[PDB]
Amino acid sequence: EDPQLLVRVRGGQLRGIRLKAPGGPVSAFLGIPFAEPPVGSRRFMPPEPKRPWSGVLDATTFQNVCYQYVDTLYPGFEGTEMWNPNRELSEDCLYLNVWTPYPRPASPTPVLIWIYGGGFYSGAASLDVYDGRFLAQVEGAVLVSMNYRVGTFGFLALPGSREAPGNVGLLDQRLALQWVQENIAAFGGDPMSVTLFGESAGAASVGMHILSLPSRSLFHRAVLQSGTPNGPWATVSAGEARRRATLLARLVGCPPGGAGGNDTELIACLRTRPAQDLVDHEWHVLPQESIFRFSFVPVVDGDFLSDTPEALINTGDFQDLQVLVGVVKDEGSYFLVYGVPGFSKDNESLISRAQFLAGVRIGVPQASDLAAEAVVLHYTDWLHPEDPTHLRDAMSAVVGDHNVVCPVAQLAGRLAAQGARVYAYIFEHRASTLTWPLWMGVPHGYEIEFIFGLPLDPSLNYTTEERIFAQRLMKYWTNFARTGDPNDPRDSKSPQWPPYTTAAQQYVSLNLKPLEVRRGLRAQTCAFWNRFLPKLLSAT
Amino acid sequence: EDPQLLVRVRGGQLRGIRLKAPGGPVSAFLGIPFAEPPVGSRRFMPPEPKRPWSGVLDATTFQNVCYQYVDTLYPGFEGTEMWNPNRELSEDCLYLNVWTPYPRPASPTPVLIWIYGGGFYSGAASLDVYDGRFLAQVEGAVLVSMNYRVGTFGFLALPGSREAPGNVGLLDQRLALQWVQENIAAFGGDPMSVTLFGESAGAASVGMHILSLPSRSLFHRAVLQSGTPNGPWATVSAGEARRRATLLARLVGCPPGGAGGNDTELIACLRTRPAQDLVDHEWHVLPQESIFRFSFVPVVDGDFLSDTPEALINTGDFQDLQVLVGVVKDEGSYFLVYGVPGFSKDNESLISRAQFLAGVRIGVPQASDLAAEAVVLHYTDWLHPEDPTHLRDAMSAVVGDHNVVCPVAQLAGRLAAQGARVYAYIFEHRASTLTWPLWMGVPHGYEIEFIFGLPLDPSLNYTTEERIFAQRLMKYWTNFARTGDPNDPRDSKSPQWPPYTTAAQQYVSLNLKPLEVRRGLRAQTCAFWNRFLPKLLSAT
Ligand SMILES: Nc1c2c(nc3cc(Cl)ccc13)C[C@H]1C=C(CCCCn3cc(CO)nn3)C[C@@H]2C1
Ligand SMILES: Nc1c2c(nc3cc(Cl)ccc13)C[C@H]1C=C(CCCCn3cc(CO)nn3)C[C@@H]2C1
Ligand SMILES: [Cl-]
Ligand SMILES: [Cl-]
Ligand SMILES: [Cl-]
Repeated sequence: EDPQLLVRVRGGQLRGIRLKAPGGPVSAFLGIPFAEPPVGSRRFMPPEPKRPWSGVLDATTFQNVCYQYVDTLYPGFEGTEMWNPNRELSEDCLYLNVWTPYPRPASPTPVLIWIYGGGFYSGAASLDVYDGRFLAQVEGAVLVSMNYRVGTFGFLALPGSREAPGNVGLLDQRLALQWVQENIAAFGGDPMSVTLFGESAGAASVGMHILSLPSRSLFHRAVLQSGTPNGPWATVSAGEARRRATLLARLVGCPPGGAGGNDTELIACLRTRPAQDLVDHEWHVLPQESIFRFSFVPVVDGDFLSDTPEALINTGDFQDLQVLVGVVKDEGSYFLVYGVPGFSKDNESLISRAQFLAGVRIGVPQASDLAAEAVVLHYTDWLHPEDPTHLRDAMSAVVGDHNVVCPVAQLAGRLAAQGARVYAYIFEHRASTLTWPLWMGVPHGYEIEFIFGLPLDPSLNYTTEERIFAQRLMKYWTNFARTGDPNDPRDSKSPQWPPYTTAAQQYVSLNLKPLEVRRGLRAQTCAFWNRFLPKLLSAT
Repeated sequence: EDPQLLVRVRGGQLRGIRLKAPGGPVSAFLGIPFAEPPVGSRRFMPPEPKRPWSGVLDATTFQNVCYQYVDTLYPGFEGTEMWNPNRELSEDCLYLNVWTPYPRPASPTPVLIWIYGGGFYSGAASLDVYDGRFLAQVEGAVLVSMNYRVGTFGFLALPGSREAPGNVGLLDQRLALQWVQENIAAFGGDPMSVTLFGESAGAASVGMHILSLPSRSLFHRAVLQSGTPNGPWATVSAGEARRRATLLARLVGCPPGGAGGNDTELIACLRTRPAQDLVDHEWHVLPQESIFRFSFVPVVDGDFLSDTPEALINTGDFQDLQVLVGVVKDEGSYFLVYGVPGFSKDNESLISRAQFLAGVRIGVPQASDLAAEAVVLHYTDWLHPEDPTHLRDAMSAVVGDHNVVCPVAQLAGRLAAQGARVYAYIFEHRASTLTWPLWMGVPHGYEIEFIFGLPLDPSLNYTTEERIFAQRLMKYWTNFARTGDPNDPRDSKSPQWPPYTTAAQQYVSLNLKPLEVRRGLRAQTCAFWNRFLPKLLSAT
């Protein structure tokens, strides 16, 4: 028995597996359970702390993926399939993962926690691109990641019921976080240096921990990659949530025979439905044809979030908060091929003007005709109104600016203005090994592999500079994790990454070239989306 | 008694005068009556053709200027004073002026008819900048210009009434146009080739002639400099004319003293008022705090204007028409000094953000709160929103774009779409002798002295390049008058001035360098004022 690979946590004993990162060893504790499995009558309920077990629990592989819809967009293609579940689907899925260096470190080392995204309807911590060997090996970090319930299981809500209260997916994350307070010391990590980081819904989730009081004392610093809690997709109102829950139920059994008294009678019936029945109907509840909108997402309940994220980033006190936030170069491109007519990976998607107008209604489902028109106005080249290249790229900026870029800038701006230290970036590097067309640029989420150090592992066939690049990234992230500043703490010329400020609006390019400072993250456009358009949507 | 200075026209005989241009003599016949004096009971009435006279009418000097408001912005300043009346004010003012080569030309010469501007409230054909002797001597042109009634005298309307039908200043112009058909042959001009040109309200009037059938038959080609019949200031509805006319009456004591009367009674009361009382009250009737809005302008009466200029341009057939239109570099600057707080000729006029926002409301008086916010959204630099140099230039562009540039762009595009040959330009040269400050650039009106060839008079102190440049401009205009193309025909390698078309949106810049071809006349911004803002303003 290897004493490194065996740890005791408050619930009992665990056995890790020794892992061979390309520059030496690491200890992995995979599949540690942090909650009672939320099944049977616990479906839709807040998670409960895992009861203590006896014996030695085998922590040597990834546990089940939380039950979820699986995209069938391009069956067979690694571009999409790299993102699909890689373990069996199960409602029994509340498990986290821990990576420490081998051997267990020196003194209390800074802790990174990953929260995966996927529109709150998909994702798994067990994915290749989220493998924490490298950050732990190469930078001596303790890297934690958890599974949390998605779709209906995590976010179906009958607001104000005891029984399907909403936001239980975030409660899952909050429980994994509490577990790190209580247990990470045992692996080397430091409970007083905890940094969150996530991408998409993962970032929106980090956002939400920033915004929810009971979460604040469980972490110190935060990274939001390509996603924010404010913005058009990451929350719904209590009333739209009830509408969606009630309609979902009605379509499966639920309650039986048009009966509408007890919300708990409604939920009891839903708990009798096979998991696949729920997933089978989850898309049917959206209110219009759209993209970048998801059926079951965090709800503004007056509870986990005491007001909307918009209201809560305006009025917050954020003195003691260091944050790092950014976007990739082409946030919008995946979304088009996913759900706007005219866009594919197989041709190169030079659309007509009609397609672009139709695309704007799909990309901006909440828009009235006048709002839709405002959007067309800003994004059209009135000199070349039908240049199919311009149209294609424009349609991509609409979706990416509306959903990601501008809410990131809004977030950066409000946090800076309310006392936070904020660093911002834009990721413009396109991987040599990417298999999506050139027209798609750097799409949503293809910075993850470089933050995670995957271009290390040389059997992946990442170029030599991609490798150096990855190491820079890993430095910035872990630097930020340690200090609240991604800059090298004594570095002779690099240069600096300055804080983002409302006054100067500085943010850095992240590519193969050295760090370049820029000013105004799509400033004119974000003024359109963040100040003007809301005024025009309401009143219209 | 030169047989060259003596002429018989339908009404009788006239004697003109031999004048020295720089390059040789010209013949001028100034002060020719083309209508019966519109005084006494003829105030506000359509003009009547001048009755035949006997003897030789002395046509050797300019006649009285139509009654009008005299501007007092900078008393004693040359820059403002070159525009003011230079003969006595009088209601007896319907006179025209002809300039031809001396001796009178041997072949029928293309005729150029100039219509001055002045916001429909000021102007005279006798200003030094409207002197036809250069075009006559250098290009062999027959140049005509008329006085037409301005302000209340020309545009006070009780629409539907007999005694004040409206548009009577347009009718003054039309009668001068008829007089040209009937009589120009006697001076050597060709009535089969008549080109109208005008600036500002002069240009708006030219466009109104294009759009009114009884005017169309009297001319062949038109030139519009910095004004258009469509747009926010050139016309008013019948309702608003009636409300302004009735208010003016009330202010000068016309019910008399009691109620609101017949139209007949109100007009007869107005006719008893001295001219200066009417001039004195004409600004009193404007509805809002504004710039670039005038009290008494052409009314949409369903007679002269059978529908709005906007409607008429969207639906006419303009196949037989050639038009040359364009703008100066800084259309709005003068208006800022006239009426927007923060702007002055005596300093650089750097303004604060609050001033820019107040300015937008003055410059776009019809705008609702949200419409004004759209303007501010468009023109703010969101990276440097308080930059005072930027704000000052923005404030100028808002006013220039809204009132002149964009309405010009709309006319050029509608006319080209409906089959007109169109040429468009931007005049970018700042007179070496200009006395307005640098920040004002090339203001409204300041291309006129170049078109009319004033730089050819070496006592005015323009540079040599200015003289070369005036020569070029005169050729373009007279080439256009002769053929409907401003290009030099027996020539090549100039460059060419291509027609403005809706696909390519080509226009040229006119300055000391050779013609540069540019594409899209403020395209992004004009799509804003011309397509989006009306929808927003009507939805709001
Ligand atoms: N599956 C992907 C993910 C990511 N990026 C991908 C990029 C490409 Cl080119 C292809 C697939 C991707 C990043 C993370 C975010 C998601 C959410 C994907 C949402 C797709 N979607 C569904 C809808 C509903 O109409 N709208 N958009 C899912 C996952 C994690
Ligand atoms: N008097 C001027 C004219 C011209 N350009 C001038 C430029 C400068 Cl910088 C100074 C005076 C100018 C060109 C022609 C047009 C006019 C109309 C002036 C309208 C001013 N105004 C008054 C109002 C009332 O709010 N709004 N704008 C008047 C006249 C002919
Ligand atoms: Cl830059
Ligand atoms: Cl003289
Ligand atoms: Cl004089």
